Amino acid sequence: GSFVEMVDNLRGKSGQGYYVEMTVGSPPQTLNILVDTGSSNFAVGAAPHPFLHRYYQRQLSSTYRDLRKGVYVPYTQGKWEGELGTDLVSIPHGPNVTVRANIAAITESDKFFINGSNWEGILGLAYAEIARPDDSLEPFFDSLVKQTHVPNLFSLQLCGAGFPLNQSEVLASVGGSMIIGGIDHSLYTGSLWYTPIRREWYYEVIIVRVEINGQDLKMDCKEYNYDKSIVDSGTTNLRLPKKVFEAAVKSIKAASSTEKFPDGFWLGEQLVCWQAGTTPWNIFPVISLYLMGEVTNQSFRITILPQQYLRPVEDVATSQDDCYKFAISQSSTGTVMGAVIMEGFYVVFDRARKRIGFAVSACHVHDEFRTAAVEGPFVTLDMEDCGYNI
Amino acid sequence: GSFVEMVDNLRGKSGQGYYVEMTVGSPPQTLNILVDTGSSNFAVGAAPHPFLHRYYQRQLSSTYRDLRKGVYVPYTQGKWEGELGTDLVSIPHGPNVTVRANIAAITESDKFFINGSNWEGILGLAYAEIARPDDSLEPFFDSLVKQTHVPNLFSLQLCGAGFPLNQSEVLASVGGSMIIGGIDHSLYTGSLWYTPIRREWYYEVIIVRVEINGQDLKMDCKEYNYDKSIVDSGTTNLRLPKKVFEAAVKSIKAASSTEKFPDGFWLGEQLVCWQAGTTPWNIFPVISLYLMGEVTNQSFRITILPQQYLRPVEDVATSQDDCYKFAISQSSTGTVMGAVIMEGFYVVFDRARKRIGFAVSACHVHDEFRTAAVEGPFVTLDMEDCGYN
Ligand SMILES: CCCN(CCC)C(=O)c1cc(C)cc(C(=O)N[C@@H](Cc2cc(F)cc(F)c2)[C@H](O)[C@H]2CN(S(=O)(=O)c3ccccc3)CCN2)c1
Ligand SMILES: CCCN(CCC)C(=O)c1cc(C)cc(C(=O)N[C@@H](Cc2cc(F)cc(F)c2)[C@H](O)[C@H]2CN(S(=O)(=O)c3ccccc3)CCN2)c1
Repeated sequence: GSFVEMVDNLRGKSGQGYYVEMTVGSPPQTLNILVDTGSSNFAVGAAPHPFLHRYYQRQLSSTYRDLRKGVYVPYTQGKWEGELGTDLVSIPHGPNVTVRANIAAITESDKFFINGSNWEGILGLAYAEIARPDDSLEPFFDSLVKQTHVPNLFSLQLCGAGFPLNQSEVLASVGGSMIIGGIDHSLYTGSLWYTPIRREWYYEVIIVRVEINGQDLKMDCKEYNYDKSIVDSGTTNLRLPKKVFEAAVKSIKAASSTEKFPDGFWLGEQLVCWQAGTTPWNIFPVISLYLMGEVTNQSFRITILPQQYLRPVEDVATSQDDCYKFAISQSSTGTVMGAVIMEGFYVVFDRARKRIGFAVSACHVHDEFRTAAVEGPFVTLDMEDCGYNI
Repeated sequence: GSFVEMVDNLRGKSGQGYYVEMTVGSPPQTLNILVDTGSSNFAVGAAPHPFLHRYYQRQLSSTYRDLRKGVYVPYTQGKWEGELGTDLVSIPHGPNVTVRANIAAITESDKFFINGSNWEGILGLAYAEIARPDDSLEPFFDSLVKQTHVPNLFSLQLCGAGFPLNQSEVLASVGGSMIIGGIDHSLYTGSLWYTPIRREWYYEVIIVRVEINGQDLKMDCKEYNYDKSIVDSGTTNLRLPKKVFEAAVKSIKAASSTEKFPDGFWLGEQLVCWQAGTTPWNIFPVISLYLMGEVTNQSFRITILPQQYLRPVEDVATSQDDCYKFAISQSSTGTVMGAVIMEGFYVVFDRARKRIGFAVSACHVHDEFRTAAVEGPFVTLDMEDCGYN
């Protein structure tokens, strides 16, 4: 590990998002910011809200600059509207630099902030193409790289605990690491395999094959990326295109058929519980996603365990049972490799070389019989045809 | 002799299938159903789908009965997942009867429904042996015959237009006729010749000889029926076993050599166009399929024209050119006499006498020089050897 100052600088969990501490303004105002590779706007609460115990106060910052322009950003989930401006920003547990970046001061929001999440803003790490209102609003990471000598690359190690974390616990627990400008070798085991970033807007990738316990889902690979596949820390679940979701669920059900679970479970709505320590991990299948490699006709795969796709939750009776929710759901906007998937790996967003790396995470949850994996190479043809075109 | 209430009750085209109107439930829910002699399950969309503008709503039918069982049916083309049940079914332009039949309520599907086809379900008319999940699930036609006095027989007259039919046109045009329980003499000319239904699962038949412009393809006749030969309205093209397909294409290319076409054409993937009205039908050969007759050592033949095996399609430029696709393709599951072949004839599915009849269709496309034909008899020996085991 060569970036000890940034190791363990994240907190949170898959269900409420992982955040990093930042400061904005002069004097610096400390705020917790959700790490989101699924959007491109840096925005912070700038007015009172029931779920916020603090927010950005522009009138108290001598370096605040008003851009005299409003902005409205609706996400799948919720939305917010705010006022654009710029100010000096820093990351206490990050590179030792300060940069002037665009900041959307959130004045109104609907279903955006999460009660008890402990974060007050969002850091969109994706590209300018999807920044609102348009690509002229330079994203934070672009500002960071342009104004400093920090390498154009960041890596994320999201650490799920493997069990429920109450309010106090989630506040004291280390949730992972965000290495700004590099790769810390202590955060993973095995080798790093890279898949190309198909296009620079979302961190889009191309999945070329899918297996459930080694069994090929056998769908036209184009289906896996319809209408796109992205790596998104700003989303809890692994979301899959309708048809892929239906096929996957059918296969996962078949593999775990020794136990019958209610429809609400597979819909990702209701939890299932087992007596403390008896979760039958072994009856659930591993899931392998093959991704396009950097070399022609070459692919590699990442394999996740049920310890990744079954999200730990507290029982409604807060009993001593171990409960979870099925963390895979359908999408109508392409595949979304959310936080529960990222929790099994150390993910390297290599913007400089337009590629994303994957390696088994040193903090992924597993059992004595199975482990997550990143293996290769495999001979795969016509992978370009797996990519979708509107 | 004539069934005016059923004449012209079909709509559609070879490329998207021919369908008949049906009603399910109480009160009646009208749906357009694909006529398919190549499968044995009656199934209808029962949940929203981008290609459907209507579907079966079980909660609105007082006569709906839940069988509490799912059913999964994968076809060559696509597939659907459904829930089994029964309900009262009728055919507005068919026999004046109501039947309680098995219905698979399609809840999920992959490449099954066709955008713009106008049908929302499928009517598998083949036998129980190939019904899913197993042969205990009585096919619609079996229920029909068992619950009513309708004769155990139906006949199909699929009418290809000979040219492309746009969206509005195909919706207003008469696609043909499905006569349930009888034979309408106005739908064909000449005599009806019958070939035996080898076995009751698919409507399986035995081809004993193949000719391209009179020239014998000269293959072991067992190759023509490997691993089976069926009459399937649920498939567009004439599909032939790999080895037969390769020999047939070579012969058809040789016969039409005065003009060269790209490989994509012979692969049935790309169209070929000619200035309006100039399609060189005459350079293309007729295709004759000899079928086993009902009399020992006797056979008859049905002759198809390029007007049948070249499927009319609209040019990408919507120009005034007359374009087509080669409607003959390779198969790995035996010969499939699809819609384009059926369009040249009136086909009688005589279940009661376990045989299929063919007669020149009153609506087949042709030109002033050639016509489709059904002629016989011919002396053919060891025809049983042509069947695959
Ligand atoms: C239920 C509470 C939220 N959580 C748990 C905590 C993480 C989810 O699991 C969850 C679930 C669903 C169905 C959607 C989202 C979502 O929208 N995430 C966005 C970030 C986010 C996090 C949050 F905490 C609350 C929010 F309001 C939003 C992410 O940037 C998407 C957004 N889109 S875009 O097309 O809208 C889009 C928006 C803006 C620009 C470009 C595209 C693309 C993929 N990247 C999040
Ligand atoms: C490209 C769109 C479809 N069209 C144009 C519209 C007609 C085709 O030209 C076409 C092309 C090919 C290569 C196959 C089929 C096909 O599977 N047809 C089945 C009906 C069908 C129609 C449709 F509209 C969409 C579909 F999903 C399916 C038919 O029941 C077969 C099925 N099999 S079985 O072995 O699977 C089989 C299935 C079930 C039980 C037993 C065997 C045997 C021969 N009878 C259709």
